Amino acid sequence: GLVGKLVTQLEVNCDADIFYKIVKHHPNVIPHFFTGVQVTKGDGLVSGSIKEWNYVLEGKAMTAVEETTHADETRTLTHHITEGDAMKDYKKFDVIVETNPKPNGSVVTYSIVYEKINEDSPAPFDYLKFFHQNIVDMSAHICSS
Amino acid sequence: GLVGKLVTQLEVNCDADIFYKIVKHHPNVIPHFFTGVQVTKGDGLVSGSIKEWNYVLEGKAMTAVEETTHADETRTLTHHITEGDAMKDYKKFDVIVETNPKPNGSVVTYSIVYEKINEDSPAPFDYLKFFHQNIVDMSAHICSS
Ligand SMILES: COc1ccc(Cc2nccc3cc(OC)c(OC)cc23)cc1OC
Ligand SMILES: COc1ccc(Cc2nccc3cc(OC)c(OC)cc23)cc1OC
Repeated sequence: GLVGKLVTQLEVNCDADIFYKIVKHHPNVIPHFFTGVQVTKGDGLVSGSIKEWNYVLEGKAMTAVEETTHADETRTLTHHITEGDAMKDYKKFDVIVETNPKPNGSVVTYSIVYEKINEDSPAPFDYLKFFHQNIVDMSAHICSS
Repeated sequence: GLVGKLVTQLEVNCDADIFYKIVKHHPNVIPHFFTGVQVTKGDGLVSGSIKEWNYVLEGKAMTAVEETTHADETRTLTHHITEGDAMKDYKKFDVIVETNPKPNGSVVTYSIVYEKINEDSPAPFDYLKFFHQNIVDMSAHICSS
């Protein structure tokens, strides 16, 4: 089992497009900072970012290089990791965030698409829980009106 | 975030229908046993089961009552938990296993569909990892020919 995908999906009581705009532009207790740049398309408007993150996951300090892009039409954010501690375990590591209206608020889906270096590599449950708790935190700071 | 779904999806080098038949009818190192019954449809043939499991998850002994059904046409197995330790955290807890051919072997998807009792409940990452490791183990004991 070298290629796979982990997903956390959560219902949120918020219009999909509004929630997407919140996620696209947004905890201090988790140690983290980044340096990097913004990327533009051609009309001079920012379309994404390339960031080098320094962070602490489950007590351990790590770095990652991440390129973020977005698709407003499908309310999708994509984080493509090119370098860093996670690349000791994964040949490929991408995080896709989608927000959609409930067929019925919204459903938010975080998917971690991965390919392991070898069979001794773990699947990224640590990252799934980290992103899940981050999105639960953010969502509990949002309310109607 | 009270209603959600966790997923682990893995690629396997096996025909979908064959892999489904293997999963449908299949580690001793994990402490577990069950008692219970088989369920029939009307032609007298077994269509499912109702089992009371006794097991140890992350060192802790637990019980669960599980009703399993299957859909051969869609290669889907469904495990519906009605009682047990997990129901201290979840109002609803269902595990859905799907096997499909790669649009290209197969893709196996384990989904845990849950509703928490309250916001203090955890999301079932412990169960996701347990089912993931179980399916990785099983799949590493299967080879071509
Ligand atoms: C190795 O995997 C990653 C590691 C760090 C990041 C950085 C990152 N991207 C998006 C949202 C984030 C949100 C975070 O919490 C505020 C955070 O702290 C480490 C990092 C975040 C992304 C990663 O994949 C998207
Ligand atoms: C609380 O959640 C559950 C707890 C136990 C089970 C029992 C079960 N069902 C299917 C496959 C299993 C496979 C297991 O490993 C061999 C196992 O050991 C506890 C239990 C299994 C299912 C559960 O949900 C499907």
